[PDB]
Amino acid sequence: SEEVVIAGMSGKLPESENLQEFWANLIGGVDMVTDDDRRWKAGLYGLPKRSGKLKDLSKFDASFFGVHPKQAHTMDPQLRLLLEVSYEAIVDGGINPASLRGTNTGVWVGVSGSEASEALSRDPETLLGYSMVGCQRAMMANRLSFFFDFKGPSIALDTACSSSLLALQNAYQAIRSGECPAALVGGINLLLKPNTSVQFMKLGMLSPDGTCRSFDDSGSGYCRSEAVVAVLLTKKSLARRVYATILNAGTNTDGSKEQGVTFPSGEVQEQLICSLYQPAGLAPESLEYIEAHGTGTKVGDPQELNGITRSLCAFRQAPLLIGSTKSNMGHPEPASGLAALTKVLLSLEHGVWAPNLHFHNPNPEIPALLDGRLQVVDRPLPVRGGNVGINSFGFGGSNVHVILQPNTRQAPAPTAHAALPHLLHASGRTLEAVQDLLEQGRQHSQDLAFVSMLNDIAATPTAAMPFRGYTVLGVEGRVQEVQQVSTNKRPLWFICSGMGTQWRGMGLSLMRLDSFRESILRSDEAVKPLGVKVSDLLLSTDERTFDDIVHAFVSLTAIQIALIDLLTSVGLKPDGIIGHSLGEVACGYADGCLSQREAVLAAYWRGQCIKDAHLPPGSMAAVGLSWEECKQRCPAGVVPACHNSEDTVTISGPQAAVNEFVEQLKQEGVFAKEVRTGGLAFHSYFMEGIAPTLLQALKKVIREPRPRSARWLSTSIPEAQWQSSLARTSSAEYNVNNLVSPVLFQEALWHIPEHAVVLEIAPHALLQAVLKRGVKSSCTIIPLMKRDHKDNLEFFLTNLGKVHLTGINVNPNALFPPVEFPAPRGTPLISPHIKWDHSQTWDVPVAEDFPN
Amino acid sequence: SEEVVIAGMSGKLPESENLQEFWANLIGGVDMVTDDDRRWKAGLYGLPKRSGKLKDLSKFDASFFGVHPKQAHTMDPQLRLLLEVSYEAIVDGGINPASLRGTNTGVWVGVSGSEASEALSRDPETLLGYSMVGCQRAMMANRLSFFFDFKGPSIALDTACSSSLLALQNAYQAIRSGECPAALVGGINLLLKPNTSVQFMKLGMLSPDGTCRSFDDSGSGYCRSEAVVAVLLTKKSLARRVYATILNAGTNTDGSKEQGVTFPSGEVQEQLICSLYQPAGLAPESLEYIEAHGTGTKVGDPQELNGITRSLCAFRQAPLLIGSTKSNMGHPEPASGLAALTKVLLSLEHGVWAPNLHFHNPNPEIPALLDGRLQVVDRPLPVRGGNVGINSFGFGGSNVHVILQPNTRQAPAPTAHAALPHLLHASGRTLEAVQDLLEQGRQHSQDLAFVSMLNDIAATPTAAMPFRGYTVLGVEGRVQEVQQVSRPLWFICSGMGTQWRGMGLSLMRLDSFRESILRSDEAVKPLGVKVSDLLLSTDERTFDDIVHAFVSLTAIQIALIDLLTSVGLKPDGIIGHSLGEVACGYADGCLSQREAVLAAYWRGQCIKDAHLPPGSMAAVGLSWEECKQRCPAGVVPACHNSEDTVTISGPQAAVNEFVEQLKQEGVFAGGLAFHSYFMEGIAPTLLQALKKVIREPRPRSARWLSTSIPEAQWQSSLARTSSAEYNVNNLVSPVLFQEALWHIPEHAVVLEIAPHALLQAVLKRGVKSSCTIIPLMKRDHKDNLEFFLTNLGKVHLTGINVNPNALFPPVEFPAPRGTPLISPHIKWDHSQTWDVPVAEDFPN
Repeated sequence: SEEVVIAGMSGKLPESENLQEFWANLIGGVDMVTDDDRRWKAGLYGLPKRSGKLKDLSKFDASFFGVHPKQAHTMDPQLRLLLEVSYEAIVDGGINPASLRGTNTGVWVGVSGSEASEALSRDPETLLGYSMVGCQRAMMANRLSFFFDFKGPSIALDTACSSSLLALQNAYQAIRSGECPAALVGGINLLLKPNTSVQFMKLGMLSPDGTCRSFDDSGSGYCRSEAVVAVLLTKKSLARRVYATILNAGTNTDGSKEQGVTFPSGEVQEQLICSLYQPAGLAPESLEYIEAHGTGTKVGDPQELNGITRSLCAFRQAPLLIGSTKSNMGHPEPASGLAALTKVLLSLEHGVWAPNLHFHNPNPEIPALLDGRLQVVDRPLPVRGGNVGINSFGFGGSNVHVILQPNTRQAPAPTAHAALPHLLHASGRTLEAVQDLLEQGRQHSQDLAFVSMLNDIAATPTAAMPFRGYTVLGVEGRVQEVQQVSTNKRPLWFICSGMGTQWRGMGLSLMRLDSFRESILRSDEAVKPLGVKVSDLLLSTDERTFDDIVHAFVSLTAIQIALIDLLTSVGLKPDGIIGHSLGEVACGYADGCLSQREAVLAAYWRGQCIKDAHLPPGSMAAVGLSWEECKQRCPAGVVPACHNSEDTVTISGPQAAVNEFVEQLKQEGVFAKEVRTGGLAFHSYFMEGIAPTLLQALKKVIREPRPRSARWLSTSIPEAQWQSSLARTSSAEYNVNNLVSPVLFQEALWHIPEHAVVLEIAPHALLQAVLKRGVKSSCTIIPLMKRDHKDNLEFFLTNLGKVHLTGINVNPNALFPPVEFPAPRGTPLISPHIKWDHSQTWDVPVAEDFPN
Repeated sequence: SEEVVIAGMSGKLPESENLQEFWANLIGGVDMVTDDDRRWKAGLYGLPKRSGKLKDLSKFDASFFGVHPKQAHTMDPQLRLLLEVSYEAIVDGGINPASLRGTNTGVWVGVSGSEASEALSRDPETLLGYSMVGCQRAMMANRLSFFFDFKGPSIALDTACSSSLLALQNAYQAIRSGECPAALVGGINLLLKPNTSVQFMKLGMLSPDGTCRSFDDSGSGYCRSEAVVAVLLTKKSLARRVYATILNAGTNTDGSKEQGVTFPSGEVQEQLICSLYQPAGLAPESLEYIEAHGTGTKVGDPQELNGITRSLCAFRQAPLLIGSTKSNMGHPEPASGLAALTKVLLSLEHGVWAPNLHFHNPNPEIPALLDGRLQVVDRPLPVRGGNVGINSFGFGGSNVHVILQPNTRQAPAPTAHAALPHLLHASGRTLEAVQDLLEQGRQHSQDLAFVSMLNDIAATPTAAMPFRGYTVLGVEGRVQEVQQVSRPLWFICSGMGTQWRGMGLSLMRLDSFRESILRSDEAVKPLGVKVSDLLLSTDERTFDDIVHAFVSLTAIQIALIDLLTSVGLKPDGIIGHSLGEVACGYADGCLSQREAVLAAYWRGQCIKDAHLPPGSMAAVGLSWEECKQRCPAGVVPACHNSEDTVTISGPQAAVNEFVEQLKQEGVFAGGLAFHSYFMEGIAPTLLQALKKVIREPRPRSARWLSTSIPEAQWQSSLARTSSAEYNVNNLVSPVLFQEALWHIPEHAVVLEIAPHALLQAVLKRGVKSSCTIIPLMKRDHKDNLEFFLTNLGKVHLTGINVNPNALFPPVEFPAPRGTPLISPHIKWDHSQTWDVPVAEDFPN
């Protein structure tokens, strides 16, 4: 008792480079069996000219999989292709492979041949030991387990034609029982060695026409085909996409039979099917369609379909639809079951059954074809609803049957939170890969499940996926950016900005996000008793509301908090924090020293204690000279107040010297403008008359001071006394000290390391210009809001995408209400849009590499 | 929740044609790795000269397995050997494979190579399609499922070196969960293609010295070896033998590793082990011994043993014994786990751990070897008791661990009545096969569990096993007979003249016989007599009384029929001589035991009450026809025994004097004259008593041929049932015996059911020479239990199955530990010689 779902799929089939191409051929009625000379001179040794073949075996993004070129040239192309296809299958489910690393996830691979092994070991003189590691059959599973870090069972298995569906069944049992949370299941077959086809020809199993005429009177054997298919199974609770739910599955074996080991026993096949329906409480009446093995042999077709008649049709009012993918693409031997499973799920996802080919006259030995109890799908029929069965029977008697319940979940009805703009990330091996995924997102921008899944798979280690991109969906522009990434560790720095960042109706754009709004309404609970509401202050576009120092300090800090809350919701944890002036309050919230209440109220009283105080009329001007040069050329009573950069220093004093010894600068052509402080001289001795009343209110607010982490660098206290006990905590004392001490900003920026990402946390990104000058060129400086930007939600999103571009992972899904998985039916496939770096070309065995 | 046991095993190992030879080499410290040119010129391509190799690959009893010679020459020798070894493994468990036919028994085979496939498909012109059916890897399992008719899962699997122990673990899970009642589990590896060794050499996995120096500082890689091993798993309730109980088992995979895919992760191996002990309520303290993978590589040995140290030694007071079969015989790759499992179970069964070879200086990177937390078994150590662990780790990271609880029934399995002599059957492909099994029985004659198991496996269809044999155990003789077989079964119930003093006192030792006699007592206790008292009495005239004789003969004839039935013998034809026709009715299903015993009573009591004149009978040597003429008056032909022998009946007033007019011319020759006129005065009073006894007459089957009623009136309504009327008619009518024997077909087996086999001489003359006539008791034979047994063996010799185990109290399985192995004594017809791929069949 644990629910098992088919979550993701991918594959390569005859004439079909991915499952989109496979579908196109299926529903299009294209015969994928061909007669060219791809593997060997068609007709050689009197073999059928027709076989189902893959378009290509020579491509493999070796460096992504950690495989050096010498090892790649000696890998079974089965395995090279299965690595890609496996990755494609996992992400198709909307699951980041990283989230399964180290889990007890299993791998089962159905595989019957190792022809590359034979070829690559033919010459003792020149063969490589690596050939074993890349060709021994166990490695078809073990190398997958090695790459993905799956620590559950890792098993290669052969039951001939039933191998891959057996593999599925084994995986299903492992998940059901609780052994495994998930399973990668594979099926592979290649036609490299002609001698192999000769063996089957001499047994009389191959049709001369190279065609599986499933169910037709003129069936005379099967068509050999290739396939590489992979499917991700998970338990229901882990799944995002859900193609179908596995209701039951089992295997039996024909046993002893008078007629020989390769004569299939319809009677035992019947026993298997019977044992999985009524005994498990599942009615044959619930089936809509059964995918038969259907190899088109004189003997097997009647054994199978008659067994189906006795086990299923006999317990039914309605005709049972029946098909076989082998009619479309031939028989890929152990991969038959997964190949067929692919057709079934593709059919279900598009709402229409892909038809059989080659069905002209029913086999007269099969009563149910003649009386309509079985109805062959020879035209595209719509999917009316119901369960689906699948048979795979190996030529040594090993039988498998699985029962699927299709996922029929419909999409939600759209709501107001769906209409907001959304952010979409991608990563990739090539810029094409990223563009292709972003394009696919633009096109299905309203499918919210699809966008969630694509964001989840975008958070990938940067050495693996060196191109990244983002797009903002649901906005007038075409907002998109894509670039190559530095393999560097990129550390994350929060910068909380000070005064001068206020504006009319700031953050009203971001109240559409629930996490932002809830942070503002929580900031309201702190300052309601004191007669003010931050939401009312934001809403008010009375244009002088933020001239009041209390209105500004409280609103800036409450927003800085809401942004921090967003950044956190999205998974951004800072490596360093730095505050400028009033920013040191928000910094405390970011660091874990201050609760939201403590920070908002520290902002209130910091402003209210200035409002109530008689300080002498003072003013500040930024001036164009160094910190050191400001010591000398200042008069008395004017002091260096903010060390912004080595060019820009704010000074503070009374007008009694500030205006007149600003002109002794600006007559010598030096930069210098007054700043709108609301009439005060901050970060100077002049504020020291606030200390007693502020220190009292803040001791009633910051109950028990908590330590400041190493991550938080003070700008109030110079580096030499970071060890001091004033510095140790964010106390009432630290805060008061900030307000009277200078702002030692460039001093903290000297400590930001190479290749860092720096986020300016503030309702307008005032300090961008300073940060660029003040921190290393190798760093990337990112704003988060602009003043009077038409849409700040868009601006925030675009910049949050810019963080994804650096290499740092970001989950924008958390900004919006959670999507209810399982995803609805018909959510677009992801596997076909996964693009690899296929610039290299690897060796492939040829017919001449085998004996003759 | 379902208990899983290892029930049976067999195999072929380097230098070891069966597990007896393997054990001999193990405990004897023989290095089974060799350097001859068996597979390829030793040294070729710079390969090690040493590899572990099987003695032979060319033998396969093809016709037993239904394989035509063209298919056999193109079978992977892996599969040919695994078919034999699998059969050997199933019967080693004391299980007749027939009893698993049609069950949902599973097959899992660990296998990594199909070098025969490459060889046999090298030439398109001349290759056979059969090569696929005999070499594709799925067939290593599917052909087993096909031969044994196992309808559970049939899976061939590859995880490289861990494949066979993985296979065991998969089978274990299937039985545990209820999917399968039993599982055949296999492991196979051959060294046919040199190129394969070259690949391993270039990876740096093979030691140049061709030696697995498990745990030793001088380890430099592994020795490639061959093996073909098979083990039968069952749920506890099906098992006869129980080597061990699987307490837990699991697999994990190393996953990602900086050092590469073939660097083993001790840390992940440790995680596997940890997950199977404390979490399942099993203490590392309970382990006695751990069978390490132990391939003797610079890297792997420390990873493994250190992982063992952290997961197990750390939770222990005592040192943990450790070994590796690879030191003894090299590394047989996917078959490593089952090969090692074999050593462990053999050690447990002989009470001593086979030591490692090649262990001289501990690897210094393995702290626990230096501080004694791990103790390598480098000398034979006694088995002190405790659980056993087994590691098998494949070179691609796939790890398996199993925990075993050895069977601790040391004492024999409880039963009644062990001191009695016992009967042992065997069947075989050759006379050697039969002799070998019988010899093994003589030698362990007191091991009752062993004898039960060997009898169970002896019931095999005669076309499959054309030689048969038996031996009687626990008797002064050397009673043993063996022959080839090409047969319908006839019961003959005999009449009067078979009585004797203390008859059937020998057979009262058998519970089924005694219970039949005590049930015959319940019928005639109300009438004042006890059959058991009459038998016990060796007052030597007790059976002169007609009631005492009739009741005792018939009660015994019934007890014998009961024995024959308990043993599985159902008759194809039945024939009675005179009073025998009562017993015949019981055998046919017409008469209950009560009805038959009481019909015997009143038949005798009604004659006793009529008080008749002295009459007598003599068998004479002249035909039925000749008896009409040369008889006087008052003497008549009474019993047509053969065309030479006819019994006559009359008064002595002519019988003695007109017997001498014969026996002066050299002619062959309870006081009454039966089957004549003299008895016709009993008809009314007997017919009345028998109508009170046979309530509702039941029909006589076609199988029962009348001797009272001639063939022309078998259709009659007197003949239709065993009525009061049929019985009375028998007593007055002649006995048309030769007339019924004419109907016994060619090649029939004929059992004379009677307390003395009086009619043997007649039956030989009277039925075809092609038939086999068997007695069951003799008069005053020293031991009739012995005599019965010997003759019951003679029936097994004919081709007809017989389960003598039912004659004795049931053996309580599981069998005790140390019950001898059966697998090594199964011998095949290896007169043929099949092709084997050679080095020259592969590219160079």
